[PDB]
Amino acid sequence: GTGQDRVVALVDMDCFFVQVEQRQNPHLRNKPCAVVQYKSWKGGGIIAVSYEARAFGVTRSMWADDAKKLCPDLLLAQVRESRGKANLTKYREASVEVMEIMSRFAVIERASIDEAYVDLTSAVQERLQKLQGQPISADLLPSTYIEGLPQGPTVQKEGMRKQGLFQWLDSLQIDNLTSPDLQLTVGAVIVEEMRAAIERETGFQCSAGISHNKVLAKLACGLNKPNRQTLVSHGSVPQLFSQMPIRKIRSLGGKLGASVIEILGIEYMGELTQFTESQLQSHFGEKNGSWLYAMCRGIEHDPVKPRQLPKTIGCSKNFPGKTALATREQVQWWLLQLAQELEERLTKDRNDNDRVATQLVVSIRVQGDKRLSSLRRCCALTRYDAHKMSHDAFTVIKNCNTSGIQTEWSPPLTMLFLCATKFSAS
DNA sequence: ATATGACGCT
DNA sequence: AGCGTCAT
Ligand SMILES: Nc1ccn([C@H]2C[C@H](O)[C@@H](COP(=O)(O)NP(=O)(O)OP(=O)(O)O)O2)c(=O)n1
Ligand SMILES: [Mg+2]
Ligand SMILES: [Mg+2]
Ligand code: NA
Ligand code: NA
Repeated sequence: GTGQDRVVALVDMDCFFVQVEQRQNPHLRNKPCAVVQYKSWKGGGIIAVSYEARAFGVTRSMWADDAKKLCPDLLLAQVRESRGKANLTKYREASVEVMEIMSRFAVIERASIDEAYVDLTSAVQERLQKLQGQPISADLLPSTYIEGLPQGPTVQKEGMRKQGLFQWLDSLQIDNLTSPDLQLTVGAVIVEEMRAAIERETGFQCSAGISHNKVLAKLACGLNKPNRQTLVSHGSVPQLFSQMPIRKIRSLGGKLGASVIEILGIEYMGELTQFTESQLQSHFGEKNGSWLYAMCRGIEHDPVKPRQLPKTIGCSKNFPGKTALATREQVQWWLLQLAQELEERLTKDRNDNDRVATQLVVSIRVQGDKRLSSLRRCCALTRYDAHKMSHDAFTVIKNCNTSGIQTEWSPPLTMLFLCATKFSAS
């Protein structure tokens, strides 16, 4: 097919953790500010950056002391620390605020703490029927960009936006209820309403992409951040993809996308069209090969999954450098700190969402291993009891200690991770 | 010494 | 089941 069957939107909050802190603390609003984790080592690690601070070159992962060199007036909000660890509860609860608003408009797939996909196909059909072929006024799309427009025969971005939108709407054929471009346009009208409700009811601004599938919706979202939304039509794909680096497409940002560029000797998504589906399958596998063949034409069939809640609840802490855990008592104490946070999050989850986790995953990283995880083990999660969860976690990992002195722990542990999974309705 | 969470591979 | 990949 032509991959125009659905209307799919991705809504992503703008500098989300910063907005959460700026709502709470109005003295941070409209200023270069960032959210920082910990403090002692180089001022802490930055994990979110306001757009005023991005202009100075402040970025994620940057040390706060280094960010202050680029932006001396940078304001910092620190992530909460509980039981010796970062605690992200404030941001999870703000995320729930947003997701429950989005859910009023259509079923959502929670894709991260700050973004969800929406399938608007049904909602579009209903608005199209409630409207009666009445044209769509530009006033209904006050923050929408039409990628690829304006085009053809002034110098301010808002003026450009309106010129593109006018061109788009002037060419739209509303007599055809099945026109994909009309469907996208109605989808964008709905997303305007959804974004307005989010801002009114939470104070948070967001951006969105509207297209026919997840990949295009995600790409569109980022094209005019912040506080704007972008419609990427099927027709816009050839020009858009002709200069689009492969690594910008969701799932091609790692080794697979590197192999595509390396093996095929290309750089842009549109260059993939010159290969047969079998060719791509030969290099990258049947699944990936078929996916790439469709995707480079703007076609992708990954459905918006109805999932509003995370399906796992985890707690993790790294122990870098000299802080690596080297004694049994140290491992036990931190496993308990993690287990205690997990217990309170699990208890809250059960009351909120009428479900219980049944499996506990335990993962550690050993000193020197660059892998995210060095070993993973599981056991039953029978009761929401921190001491039992930490005791069981130690049982399943205690043989990894290659030390003739049992009071010590070698090799030193550089990460502990506890994750509750396999939820069942309760 | 750049805390999570979903899904793929075997 | 346990590890690998990619994401935010
Ligand atoms: N690698 C990352 C990316 C994001 N996050 C957190 C902080 C972000 O505010 C929040 C949302 O991630 P994000 O959407 O990728 N970036 P953010 O919303 O901060 O700025 P935008 O570029 O979306 O406007 O997740 C993180 O902790 N580690
Ligand atoms: Mg965001
Ligand atoms: Mg995001
Ligand atoms: Na509830
Ligand atoms: Na990402």
